[PDB]
Amino acid sequence: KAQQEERLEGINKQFLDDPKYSNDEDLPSKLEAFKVKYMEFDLNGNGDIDIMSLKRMLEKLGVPKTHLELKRLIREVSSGSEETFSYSDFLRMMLGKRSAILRMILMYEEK
Ligand SMILES: [Ca+2]
Repeated sequence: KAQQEERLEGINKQFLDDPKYSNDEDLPSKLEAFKVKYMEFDLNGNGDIDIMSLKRMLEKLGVPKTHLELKRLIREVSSGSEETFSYSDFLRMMLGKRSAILRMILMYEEK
């Protein structure tokens, strides 16, 4: 919805002021594209990907992980609980070295 998107945009703006990313000339464009994609996931009423949803996706992609294993994984990359993969967690994971820009083709789907 519109509110869900403004929230993510709010987080993007948050990231557009964070120094650890000011050095990326594509950050603005990346954030818009990651926002769109994130909007496609099965999110909870709080706008996050809960661990159960994450487990389902990883199993469907052929890379199964146990509940505990994902908690342990999420805990190390998240700023929130080990039971949620938030949009910001999503961003921190995806962003970084401009060479990581190539990873974005994983989202590409021909129309
Ligand atoms: Ca979390």
